[PDB]
Amino acid sequence: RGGFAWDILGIQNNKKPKSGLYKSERGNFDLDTLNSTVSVAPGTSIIAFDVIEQSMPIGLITWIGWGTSGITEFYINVYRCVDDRSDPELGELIHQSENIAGLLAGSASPGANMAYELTTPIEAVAGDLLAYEFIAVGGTHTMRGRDFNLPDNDGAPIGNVGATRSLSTPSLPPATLDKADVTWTDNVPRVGIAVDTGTGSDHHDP
Amino acid sequence: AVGGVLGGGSIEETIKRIVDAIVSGIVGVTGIGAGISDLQSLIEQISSAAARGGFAWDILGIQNNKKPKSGLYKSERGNFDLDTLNSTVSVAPGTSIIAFDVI
Amino acid sequence: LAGSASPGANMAYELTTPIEAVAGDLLAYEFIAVGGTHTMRGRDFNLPDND
Amino acid sequence: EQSMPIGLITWIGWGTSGITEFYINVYRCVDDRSDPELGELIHQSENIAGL
Repeated sequence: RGGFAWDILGIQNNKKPKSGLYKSERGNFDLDTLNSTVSVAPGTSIIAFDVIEQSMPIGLITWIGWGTSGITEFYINVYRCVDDRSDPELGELIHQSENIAGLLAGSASPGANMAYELTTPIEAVAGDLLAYEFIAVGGTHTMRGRDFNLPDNDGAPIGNVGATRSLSTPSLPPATLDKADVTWTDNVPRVGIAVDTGTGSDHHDP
Repeated sequence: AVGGVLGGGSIEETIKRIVDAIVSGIVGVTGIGAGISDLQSLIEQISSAAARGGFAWDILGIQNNKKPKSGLYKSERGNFDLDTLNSTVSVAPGTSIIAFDVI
Repeated sequence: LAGSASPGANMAYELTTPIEAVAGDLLAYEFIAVGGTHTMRGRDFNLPDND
Repeated sequence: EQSMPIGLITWIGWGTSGITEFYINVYRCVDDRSDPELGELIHQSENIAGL
């Protein structure tokens, strides 16, 4: 019975369509709460926090958006956060993308589904607070999101449901980010994460 | 020639009964003709499944893996998610208000 | 309680001793006040009563 | 999300004129896109019009 209990905890392909149409896609939030939009204007970047509920190899990041014009050197960055408010660091870098500017689509309010396969997966454990960063140069891209009207928090590990950085150097993300060099924010993009494009990749021990 | 123990007529019957009983508890069907190689093999399979039951219980004991959309504190849960908030209700004199939740 | 009337402030209450909630338990949280009208963020559902 | 015996199906709705029959059907879907098939019929209801 313990062996079967451990196998049920290893099902990755049991996530509801409201969270992402792929079998294994999680959201930072679900598609059913979408309300309005956020935009990636050069010299600023939008940061979305999430907590990994179940350990997984993250292999496919996804979002809904529009604005496949003016862009060169679009980048995704991922970093792993400090568990405590009081610490002067916010988090340590885990992933840099290559330039993904060619992957982008969409020209109207319904947007387009778009995706990024990590050329090697990232191992995230249960309870891990990740931060997803979106960066672009030339024009501005747009992402479906939530007008997430909330008060800033003075005690919890993260000050508000996302953040934004006034970044100077889009070609080079810091190895580390501080509590000080980032600003807490309400309007956040939906960020999706999946194991891979297809059914399978549930672990089943021999 | 040596008299047995625990029901065995001989020490050969005693040891065979002990080994056959352990293997019959692991495999579930009562049987005979087990060896000490079965004893090691089948105890290694239980030990592995039991250790995985321990790891399963550890995962079910994580309190600290709730998304910030449910509350910014790493343990917070709540009766609704923050991304479905709309409008308000007022706690006011003479009429208290009740929120239900399931744990 | 939070010293503003803007659209939100974060309020918190540590129990002097925890309460032992159990899986599948159904709990009710009641809120009471005197001398004013505390406004809580919530949801209006437009939901019918179930019998 | 979790294995269960499905036993009761719910909705919130309105409409009670003209309708001579209502049917709910349940299908088990193929776990892939690129094959020709959507899914296999699990369940056909009796006429649900009384509900």
